[PDB]
Amino acid sequence: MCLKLNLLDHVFANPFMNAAGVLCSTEEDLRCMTASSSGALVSKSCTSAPRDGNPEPRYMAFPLGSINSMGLPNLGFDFYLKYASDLHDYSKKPLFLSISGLSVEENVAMVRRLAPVAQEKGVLLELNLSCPNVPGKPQVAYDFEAMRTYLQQVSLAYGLPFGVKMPPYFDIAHFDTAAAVLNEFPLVKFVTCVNSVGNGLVIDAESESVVIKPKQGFGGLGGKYILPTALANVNAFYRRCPDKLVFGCGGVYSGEDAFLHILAGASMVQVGTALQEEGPGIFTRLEDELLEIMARKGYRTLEEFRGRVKTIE
Amino acid sequence: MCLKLNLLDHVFANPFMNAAGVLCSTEEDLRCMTASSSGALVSKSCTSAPRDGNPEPRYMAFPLGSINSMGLPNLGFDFYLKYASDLHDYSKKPLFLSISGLSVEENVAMVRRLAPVAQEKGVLLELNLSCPNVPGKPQVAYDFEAMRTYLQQVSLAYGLPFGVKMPPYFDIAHFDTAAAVLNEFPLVKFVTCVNSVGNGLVIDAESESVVIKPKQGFGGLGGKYILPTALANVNAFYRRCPDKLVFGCGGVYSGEDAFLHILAGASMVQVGTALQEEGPGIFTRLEDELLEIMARKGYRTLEEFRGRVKTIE
Ligand SMILES: Cc1cc2nc3c(=O)[nH]c(=O)nc-3n(C[C@H](O)[C@H](O)[C@H](O)COP(=O)(O)O)c2cc1C
Ligand SMILES: Cc1cc2nc3c(=O)[nH]c(=O)nc-3n(C[C@H](O)[C@H](O)[C@H](O)COP(=O)(O)O)c2cc1C
Ligand SMILES: COCOc1cc2ccccc2cc1CCc1c(C(=O)O)[nH]c(=O)[nH]c1=O
Ligand SMILES: COCOc1cc2ccccc2cc1CCc1c(C(=O)O)[nH]c(=O)[nH]c1=O
Repeated sequence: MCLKLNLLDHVFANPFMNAAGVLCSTEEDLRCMTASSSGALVSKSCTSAPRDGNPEPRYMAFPLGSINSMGLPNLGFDFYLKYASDLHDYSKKPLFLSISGLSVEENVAMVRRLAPVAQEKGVLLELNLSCPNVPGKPQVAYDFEAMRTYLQQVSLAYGLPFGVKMPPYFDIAHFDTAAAVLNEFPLVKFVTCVNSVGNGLVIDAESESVVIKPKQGFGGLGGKYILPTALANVNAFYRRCPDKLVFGCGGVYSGEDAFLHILAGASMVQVGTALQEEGPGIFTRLEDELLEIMARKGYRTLEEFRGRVKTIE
Repeated sequence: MCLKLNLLDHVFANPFMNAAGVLCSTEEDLRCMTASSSGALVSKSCTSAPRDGNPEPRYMAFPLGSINSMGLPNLGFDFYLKYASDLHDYSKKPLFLSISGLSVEENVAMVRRLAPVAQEKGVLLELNLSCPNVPGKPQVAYDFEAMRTYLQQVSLAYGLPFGVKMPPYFDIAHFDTAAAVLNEFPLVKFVTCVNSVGNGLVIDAESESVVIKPKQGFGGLGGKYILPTALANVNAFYRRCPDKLVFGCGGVYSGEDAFLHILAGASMVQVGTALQEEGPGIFTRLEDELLEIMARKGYRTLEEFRGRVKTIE
């Protein structure tokens, strides 16, 4: 009985990894995720220049999840490139590097310089499409013409297999359109579903106040609020993108939640809010939990049930 | 202390009502909501002809909420009109009628016939914009040119004050666009935020199966999953539509949840999932709990705190 996977020409002890933005910003964080029993890690989404991000408080969590408007704080691309090229021990586990440029030009600039390190060291690019572009325009992946533009330029500029991080969608015609766009690009070998549920608003009854400072309290939602939405996106893309891998992300607190993601079609399973809250010991719990479920059901490997969610008659 | 209010030229004992679709489809349902402690009721969204709806199972509920793909089962427009015209006791509470035609032409033919009963009896129109139009393309409220057409044609055909039931949005540019469309229509006097969170997927770990039969298990989410999304939509529209009222719908299980919707800006508060699960006794509990939070805070009226959610710095 085993959780091992091999994909994108890499071998993974198990399917768990942090979600981008959680426990991945500093060298300390990245060493910690490397020391964990995660099967991989992803570095904090970066921009060309380092960023302080938004004023605090900018993340808060609660029993059913989290809200954030961090504002892409990060050490800058040069830092994460260096971590990939000189500091990361790939004998431990593979490394994804998330990039989240604020324009298509910024992303092109970073991927041209990532390419030789990716070729040589085997670092895997996760391009964040759930990302602002022009203010007053929708985020990139809710603007299908900008999304096409971004994947065209990055495919050209990078020339290597990469993956994309997607916002949730809530309409079947949007699933149909978004997957068609992704399927235009052979180099997009994996699709991570999902980024947070956009522009939620948490209000504290006692103080009569929003809980985060930026954007009048509006921010992205993660955690238990978003699991069914995350499962639907994973399955929607799994069913529409047969030639690509789908990584699952949203509401994983338990091996049973990871189990559902994998039945929906997930290959890797990312952990954001639950990992922020519980810390990296979560990965041993999740592995034990999923293995216990597999044993009860008589499944010996992930491929025996990946994508095998049943529908009704 | 009593929670009485007046709006749209009608008097309400309190700000609670059922959400459209819940406990509102048959004459029995409607009479049951009328006998409840609710401030108002809305009928099931209707089409010109009666509809059986989608295959069962089509609704399921769980600790954190519900998923449904009911498929607009209803007794048809002639039935709801006759309930509004001959059967409802307006001395008991106001009545809203929800219209959800599958084309713009369907909605115009229904509102033309509704207008004289509205004039004569005071029944209030809630137009459902979270409704498909054409297969292959997005639901109406996610296609702003089609939304504008529906509002233009309906305002012309109906010619009296009405309201709109909106899907959640998740992107600020989309709030800006949707609210500017609605503000083009002086007759749209209320906006109900929000309809269910579209196309989630619930999977049962034991059976490895989705839980509703239609659409391969995909359906709208309500309940606790959706409260911060509903609060964000209530507030976003409240800030953008100073000349309209905003009705809150989504994730109300408690008087505290109703408190948060009103702080966000809600005038009326609709109850779907919680009502489906608890039954119409819920309205007494909600009233008592809201009154209790008001007492503890020293609020004497809803108006003292409606829309008064505090931001940080
Ligand atoms: C504090 C915080 C920071 C995040 N930063 C990023 C980021 O930089 N890039 C990114 O793609 N997603 C980011 N996310 C999104 C998560 O990676 C994830 O998609 C979302 O939280 C849903 O997963 P969850 O339900 O496990 O939290 C962030 C989430 C949180 C809570
Ligand atoms: C079983 C079911 C049937 C529904 N039918 C309708 C409908 O006919 N029209 C409508 O505008 N919304 C309909 N809804 C949406 C609710 O009115 C409401 O917007 C949604 O459930 C979110 O509220 P809640 O969190 O309190 O459930 C329905 C919801 C449920 C659960
Ligand atoms: C459009 O989705 C929100 O994500 C962002 C919001 C930003 C707001 C101001 C400046 C930069 C922003 C960057 C992002 C993308 C980074 C990101 C963040 C974040 O850094 O705020 N939080 C998430 O939940 N997901 C993300 O993908
Ligand atoms: C736009 O998707 C949610 O609403 C509907 C979905 C339907 C699917 C197939 C056929 C008709 C549909 C009609 C609607 C509108 C009625 C409705 C329903 C419903 O009757 O399925 N459920 C909701 O949660 N909200 C609604 O507004």
